[PDB]
Amino acid sequence: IPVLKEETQHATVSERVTSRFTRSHYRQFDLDQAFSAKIFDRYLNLLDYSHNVLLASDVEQFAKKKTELGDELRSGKLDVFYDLYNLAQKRRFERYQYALSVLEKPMDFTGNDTYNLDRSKAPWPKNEAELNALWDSKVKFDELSLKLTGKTDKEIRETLTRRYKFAIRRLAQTNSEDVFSLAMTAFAREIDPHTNYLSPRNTEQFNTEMSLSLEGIGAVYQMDDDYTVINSMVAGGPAAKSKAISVGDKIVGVGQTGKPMVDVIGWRLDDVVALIKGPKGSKVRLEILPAGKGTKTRTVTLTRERIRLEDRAVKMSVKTVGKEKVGVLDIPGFYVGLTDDVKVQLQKLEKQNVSSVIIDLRSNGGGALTEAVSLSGLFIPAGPIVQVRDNNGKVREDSDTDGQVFYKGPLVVLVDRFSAIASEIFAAAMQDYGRALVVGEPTFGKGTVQQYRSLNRIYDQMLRPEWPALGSVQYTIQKFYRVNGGSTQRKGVTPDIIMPTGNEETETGEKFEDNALPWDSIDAATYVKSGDLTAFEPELLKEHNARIAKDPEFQNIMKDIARFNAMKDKRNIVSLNYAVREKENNEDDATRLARLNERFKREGKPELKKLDDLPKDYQEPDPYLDETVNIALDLAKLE
Repeated sequence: IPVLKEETQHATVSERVTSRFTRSHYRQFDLDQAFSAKIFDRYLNLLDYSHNVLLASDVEQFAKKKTELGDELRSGKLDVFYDLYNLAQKRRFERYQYALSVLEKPMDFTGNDTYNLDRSKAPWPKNEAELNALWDSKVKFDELSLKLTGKTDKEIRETLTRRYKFAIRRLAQTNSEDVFSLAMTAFAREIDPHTNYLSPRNTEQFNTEMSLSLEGIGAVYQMDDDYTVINSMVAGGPAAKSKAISVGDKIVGVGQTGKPMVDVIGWRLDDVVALIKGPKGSKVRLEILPAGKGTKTRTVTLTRERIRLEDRAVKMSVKTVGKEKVGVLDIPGFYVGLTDDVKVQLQKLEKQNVSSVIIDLRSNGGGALTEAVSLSGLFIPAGPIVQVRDNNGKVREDSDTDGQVFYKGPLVVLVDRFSAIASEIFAAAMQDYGRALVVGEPTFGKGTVQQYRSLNRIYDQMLRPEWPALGSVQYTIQKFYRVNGGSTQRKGVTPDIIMPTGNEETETGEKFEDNALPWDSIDAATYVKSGDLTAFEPELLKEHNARIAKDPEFQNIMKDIARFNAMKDKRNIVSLNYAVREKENNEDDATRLARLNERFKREGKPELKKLDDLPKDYQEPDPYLDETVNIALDLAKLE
């Protein structure tokens, strides 16, 4: 395999990269030895997430000088990363040699053995034997996954073999930029988890340009390990519009109209992503493992489009209970024109004489801070909305100037785990003004913005035919603050009323993220509260808690939360006993089929004969919305 080598331009990029982070990142940090040490470890974990490749012998050879990397990045002298990447690429190959062998060996799932899915805290293997034991276990796990999939012994040995060959092929497919990226990745993600190095565009982009404006599914992908994951969906992109794939789901397989389905376990991110993308109005076939460690996969077929703005658009509806009326705005995202679209929706809402109005920001990871401000100000007359703090410690206060409220009546803002930024600042501000009730779950808590700078400076193509282009940096320039003076960072907005889901722990939120910047305050801005809704909390809670206690969906929701607690201590570990696993799957299905048919009883639908039979258009009801409509009407009555 051609040995990977830093390219000439890399030197300067490193210098330029290090400049910007060191000096201009929101976070005032010391790129000292200690900092360097942590990077080193972070890089190691990139090379070998699973700590089942590198030999402990190898590790210390590089580890003894982990404090050098500060100066190394500054002087653009990066061979330490490259030598260690070239190692651990060598060793990765040793693994695949072994693993192919073990496929041949006959295998039985009769024994009571187990598999741990998190070796991130594990010991670095000490010797050949230990490697072979760990790799034996990986192969056994893969064979079983496919047996439970429903593949035959033969095709299991064939399909695993294919994957491992591609891993070897890939090993040689990678290149200098791939290494360098990864070095930057180690540096970037040690300042905070939203700082990034974005590699330049290659030939492949050029063909995108000869190709159309513009070709994707509006999901933002990254990678932990062998497995690709979704962090973000773009509002009104087909991913989001399908409502099938979600945040956190792992992608395992992609396909086209003619061709059979293609395994993407253990890839380079670029390669998985490339396979997805297609000419507009195309289709693509997608295969996902929901959440984590479900061990069951579903298929999602994406009508490839390019974002229709009416998919992007605010959607208005009017719910009714008895004779009472509740305007509902689903606002997908904080799009330009939101506040104007909203003003027009308020027009229809006054025709219909609604007694209260829900703003539904659920799974709305933001958009324009501009629009967030405008909207806040439709419900408060004039006043500050948000405090913006920059990479100089300077504070800007963004405010509404209308001395007008376009809608005066009660207001609920409904938020969840995945509500973010503009949603959070609007939700925060509605709380701080005591102008609305918040309902749902703790919000994501992303309280910072980033920006891109190009690494290209104007003189590069007068003084070079280096035209390899340089990449960009993306990094924290601002932290957002409430008008109460708390940041939304890590805590987000905590609703007045927590729906059942929000009373537990979770995998997700800015707070659970690797090295997220900590919560803090600044001094409260000066505002004119629009009312006080603390009087109303106990009767609101009392009736809310009562209603959902008698409610089938909330009852079911509770059990699945209770069950989650009861069994979640045993998540990391899976049985390698085939029949246990098949029984786990079978017990799932029974639970599921019973729960759906129960629903259909109450909905007056004909009951399901099998779970096999669920139509692939099938949508869940919305317990939270229904209940929030109720809370909204209570609130209207209370005033």
